[PDB]
Amino acid sequence: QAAADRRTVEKTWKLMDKVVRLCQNPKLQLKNSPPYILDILPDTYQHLRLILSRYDDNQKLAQLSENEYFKIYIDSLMKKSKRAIRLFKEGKERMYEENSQDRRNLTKLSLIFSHMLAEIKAIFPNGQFQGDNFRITKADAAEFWRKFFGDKTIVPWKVFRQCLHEVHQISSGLEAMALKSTIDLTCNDYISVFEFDIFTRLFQPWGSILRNWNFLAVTHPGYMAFLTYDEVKARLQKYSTKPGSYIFRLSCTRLGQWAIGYVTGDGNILQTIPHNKPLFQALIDGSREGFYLYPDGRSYNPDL
Ligand SMILES: COc1ccc2c(c1CC(=O)O)Oc1c(ccc(OC)c1CC(=O)N1[C@H](c3cc([N+](=O)[O-])cc(OC)c3OCC(=O)O)N(C)C(=O)[C@@H]1C)C2(C)C
Ligand SMILES: [Ca+2]
Ligand SMILES: [Mg+2]
Repeated sequence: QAAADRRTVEKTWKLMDKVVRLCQNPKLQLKNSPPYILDILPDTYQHLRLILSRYDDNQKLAQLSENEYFKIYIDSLMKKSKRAIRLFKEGKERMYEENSQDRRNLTKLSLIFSHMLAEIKAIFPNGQFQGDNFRITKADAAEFWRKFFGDKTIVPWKVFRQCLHEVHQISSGLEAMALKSTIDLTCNDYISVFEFDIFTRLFQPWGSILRNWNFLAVTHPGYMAFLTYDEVKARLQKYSTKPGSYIFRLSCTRLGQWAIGYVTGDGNILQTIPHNKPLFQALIDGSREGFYLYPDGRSYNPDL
């Protein structure tokens, strides 16, 4: 990666501006709903400008431009922006078909940008690098990170996987790639300490984390990945005559937290945020109470 000096950061700004203009095409009919690329990219520009304002002399800019996380961040922001641009150039009119694979790929990129914004705000809070001081929520997960990586803010996927393998083995390439897509929110082949904190919060406890991840995010019909509150209500409408139908999902606005949606006996659709217990225990309890019976409306309800 190149040094993340001012010129390189400004080059990234110009690419992000082109993505914004591409996404303002009136034929796109883009809905103001998270992740909303037309808010995320300006917000990213604003936070990057804040960072530069905190590193406002030659020696400070030197430190910033050679910070390993920041160099990787800017390189990855530039690559995803070029990808977005290329998507429009190759998609042509297919970009305006709402359910085309091209538009689906735009939605994927909008999610990636949303995650990248959350990451940079977590690592440079108020524009100052704090990655070496980042506090991992789960103490046992924190001990793994510190043992193998110390105060590092970011690690290549290959290195991360090799260390994780020492604690939880992974033999399947399919499993490894699925795990990478869960952990590596920014899809840049690096695991940040922020991405590690989100993963270990969601799939706690740490001692069984691969089992928990498999049970919830791999082999569970109820798992819907990232959805908005409105999208949960809309998807569960078709199950409104099957009380006990339920799904669980992630919020791109509040990373690291699960939400559940279910159909009541009356046919109403309710949503709830489980607290102070791992999701799989909240599903166990909700099933034994008769609320969570049919994940995605299906008749097979996994048991843990
Ligand atoms: C993984 O997801 C999480 C995780 C944590 C939170 C979440 C969400 C929802 C999201 O991110 O999707 O959300 C908020 C939170 C803190 C503040 C906050 O905003 C200022 C919210 C947003 C909120 O409460 N919503 C309520 C809403 C949403 C849900 N539900 O998604 O499960 C349940 C609700 O109550 C049971 C609820 O409140 C409406 C009501 O009670 O009638 N309704 C309608 C809305 O339209 C929004 C979405 C916390 C608590 C930190
Ligand atoms: Ca990443
Ligand atoms: Mg803003």
